[PDB]
Amino acid sequence: LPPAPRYFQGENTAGFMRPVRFEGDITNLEVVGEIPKSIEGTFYRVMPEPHLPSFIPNDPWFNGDGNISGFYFKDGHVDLKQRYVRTEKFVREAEARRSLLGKYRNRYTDLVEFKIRSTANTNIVYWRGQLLALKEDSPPYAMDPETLETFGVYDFDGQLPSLTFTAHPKFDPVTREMVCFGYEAKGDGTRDICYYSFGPDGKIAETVWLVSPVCGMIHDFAVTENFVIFPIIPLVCDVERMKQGGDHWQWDYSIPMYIGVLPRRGAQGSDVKWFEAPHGFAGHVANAFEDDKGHIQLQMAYAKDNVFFWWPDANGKGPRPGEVEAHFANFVLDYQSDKLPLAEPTYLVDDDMEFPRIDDRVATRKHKHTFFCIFDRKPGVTDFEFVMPRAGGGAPMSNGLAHLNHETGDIQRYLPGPRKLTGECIFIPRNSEAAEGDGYVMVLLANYEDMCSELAVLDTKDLTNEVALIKLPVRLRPGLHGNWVDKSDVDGHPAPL
Amino acid sequence: LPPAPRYFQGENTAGFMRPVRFEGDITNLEVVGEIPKSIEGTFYRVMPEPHLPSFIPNDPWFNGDGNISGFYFKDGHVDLKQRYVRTEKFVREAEARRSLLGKYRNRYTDLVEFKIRSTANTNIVYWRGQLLALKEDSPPYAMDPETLETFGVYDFDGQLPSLTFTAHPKFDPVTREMVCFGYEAKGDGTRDICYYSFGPDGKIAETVWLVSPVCGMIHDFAVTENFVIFPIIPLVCDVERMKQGGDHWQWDYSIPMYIGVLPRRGAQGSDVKWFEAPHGFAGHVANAFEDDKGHIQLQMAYAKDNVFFWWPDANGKGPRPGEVEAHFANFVLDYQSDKLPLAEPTYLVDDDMEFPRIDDRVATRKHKHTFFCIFDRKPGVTDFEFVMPRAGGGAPMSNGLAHLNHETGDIQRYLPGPRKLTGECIFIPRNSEAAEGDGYVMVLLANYEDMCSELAVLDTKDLTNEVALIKLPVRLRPGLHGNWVDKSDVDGHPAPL
Ligand SMILES: [Cl-]
Ligand SMILES: [Cl-]
Ligand SMILES: [Fe+2]
Ligand SMILES: [Fe+2]
Repeated sequence: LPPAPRYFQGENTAGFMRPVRFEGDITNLEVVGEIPKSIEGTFYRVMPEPHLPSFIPNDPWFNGDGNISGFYFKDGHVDLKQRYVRTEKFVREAEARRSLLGKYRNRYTDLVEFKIRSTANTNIVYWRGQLLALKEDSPPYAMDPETLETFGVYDFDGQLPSLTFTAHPKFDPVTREMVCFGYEAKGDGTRDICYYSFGPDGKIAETVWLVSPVCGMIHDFAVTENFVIFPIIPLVCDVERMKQGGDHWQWDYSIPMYIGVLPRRGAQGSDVKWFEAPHGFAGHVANAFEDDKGHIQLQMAYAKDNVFFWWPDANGKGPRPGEVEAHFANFVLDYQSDKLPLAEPTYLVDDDMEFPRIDDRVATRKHKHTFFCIFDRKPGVTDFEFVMPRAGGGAPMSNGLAHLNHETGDIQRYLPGPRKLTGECIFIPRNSEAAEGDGYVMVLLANYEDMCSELAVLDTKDLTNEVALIKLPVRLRPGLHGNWVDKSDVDGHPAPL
Repeated sequence: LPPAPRYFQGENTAGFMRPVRFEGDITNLEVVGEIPKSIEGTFYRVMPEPHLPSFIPNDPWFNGDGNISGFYFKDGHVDLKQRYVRTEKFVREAEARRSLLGKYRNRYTDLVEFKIRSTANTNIVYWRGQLLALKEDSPPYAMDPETLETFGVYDFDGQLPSLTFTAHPKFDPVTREMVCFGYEAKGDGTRDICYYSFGPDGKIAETVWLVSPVCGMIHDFAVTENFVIFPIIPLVCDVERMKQGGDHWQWDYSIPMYIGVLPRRGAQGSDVKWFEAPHGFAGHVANAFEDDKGHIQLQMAYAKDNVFFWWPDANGKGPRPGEVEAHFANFVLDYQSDKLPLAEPTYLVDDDMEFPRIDDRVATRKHKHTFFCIFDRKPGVTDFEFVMPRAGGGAPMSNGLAHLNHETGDIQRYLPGPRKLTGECIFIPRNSEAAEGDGYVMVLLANYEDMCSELAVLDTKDLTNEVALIKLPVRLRPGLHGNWVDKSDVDGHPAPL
């Protein structure tokens, strides 16, 4: 077997990216300022965090074992519980005390045969009294929201029709449905998309098999009252490349950014229309809705080049680190149209942005508030000379949050400071009566001065001001997605506006 | 109630002294070099680590909640398990989410009435399949060696005769007895010492009540084949001072360092002889033994002034921080003598030293190896300019270990480096055949460059060289005592030489 390193090496595990790999509890976190005493619930987030040094040099950030953080808030007090998802990979590597899973989404490089290759490291959502730890190459792993115990790989009472479950399911606040899909839904390199939904009682509702024009990465999707929308990142899979030890994903400069539209209910696979947006990178969906004329307004991060630059084209052509900006785009789609090519999108702000969140009380409907990460290169905002030598590599950088009011066009920007960066934020309704986008925003900060993490609590009345700064004495490595589960929501999801 | 602060303030909780307060697991610790594959067992250490900010300003380091670290070694792999002792204080404060216990050893300052005031934060020893978490004002807390679960306050099957159990019991390697005492054994300010022992079957053997000439701190003691020896630190307790909110302990410049000698077996309290050593501070006992003439050779750290300078005399007179040195002293005692005053001791090395360990296979008998902490002010050994601003306050500093061979007089010094400090070391016999003092030394390092802890593994054949450096990604706050439990020892203690 290729030897197992006994300590982490390489930029992807240097400085703030160095794995900590702790599981357990820190109760009564230190607080500067005051956590509003009416906040009650849990902020769950997932980070990739390799449990053992990889035998793959410069293993991408997306290949690290999913470690779940819960921040449990009550009466202005907050406790941290932290635990790794017990994936097949985690358990067998813990047993062997060495890495066994090889390259990102390439089973031909594994040192043993895995049934499930999930790192469960992308998103952590609440569904019918369980957490679901998501990774788009796999079914979910079900976990206990209170103890973070892993129950096991989850197949929805044997109803899961797909080998894959997206990291970005949508929760319809009116129907209480979880709207899902998986791509490569029949295995490596398949063009099968399985679109499926679950009613609030846990019974499968929709199941539609459709076919992607290419085997492309469908990381996120969008749901409106009557449609589901599949934006394809022009990263393309060739299993023959994988069998020779090559990358699962390879950029294709020659294809459009496909945007598939399928009727939400009662459709067959052949009903999908593959619209062709100008070539670019499909970033995260803020939200989509039908306007009065029944046109789909799809609002999402959109870049003009390969954000995942470590997977370039067949000739190694691609951007450098920190070169590609993504912009908050509005695409207009008409399912009735037979024109496949789409206009350039309009842009809602100028900021280099990503990780958009809305008030999920209006998910699939007209939203007028978006909270998102921004990366501002304007001199002074980030002390790059101090931060970059401490930052390591492999993870995106965000040096603020912005709140866009879509009606007034007003933008508020939160800047944690010149030696801090942010993760993805969550939005918390002030209470069950609160107006759209009124309440609290929380975001995890990397503090490069202390080499510690902090959890910032902001009031939407003034995003520029920290109401509380929760001071962790450890690092939480830069992570991916997270969700708020309010104690007042019995099913874990907020009530429709 | 006096308000509970929501974050740590004061020098005692700044820099490397900032509480982390994590409980749980970090498995498969990063290793630079190679842990000898034949090492099998667990290094247990305890640190004071306040779980909640004190309402007492500049609460001394000795008043922090005991947090137990276990380093579990097998086949060159090591895992950390970390858990707080569930003392009455820990449990009630966790319930209230605020500090309730007041000043060090002063119940008159507590915000509620405690039955047991233990922080269980001084030593962690193995006895008949349990850990005992020790604090000299209390009975032990019994814990599970594998899970670090707290069973509860331990009374040895109802046999414990004393309110108090020393942090420094001695394990007789020939008789397999645990030799114990407690001072203030009948409550605050009592001069009662209870000397007691347990046979390897768990049955109490000795129980002798005697009387201290003053109510003085008896932190450590010594055991030989035929004697037990009680060195009294000239810190003296007045309950009337405590009732007004004053300190439990106050230096008395006017008394000798009393050294009581009692026959080990069959004695009455009146059989104690209170020898009078020159005024000074009784530091930790390395070991004591009888020579051929049956005279006690007592080897211990000894200073000429108050090491615990934060508890000065009645007029606030005493040393400044970093002023008092302790030296490795040999006192000679003859139980037969009626001369109470004792000569100045001889000194075995010149180093400012403390935390002496021997090969416990010769405990209570002639030893010829001692391992100890040194503090060397020789320019360059510690980069004080870098370390002091990052160190916080309240804890002693050690910038190396020394191995003294008592036969050859050879000293080897381990220097972890200019920006690292050490805790108390443990000694591990190479195997059950190994000569006295032959095997491995482990010591926890504070790395002020990384603000991380490391666990150094040294071979006694060359103490200057790290065979392995285990790299923790978190801080373990400076702690007190620790012990090795070898997997090859059925009762957790090594076999006699
Ligand atoms: Cl589990
Ligand atoms: Cl417990
Ligand atoms: Fe994502
Ligand atoms: Fe001690």
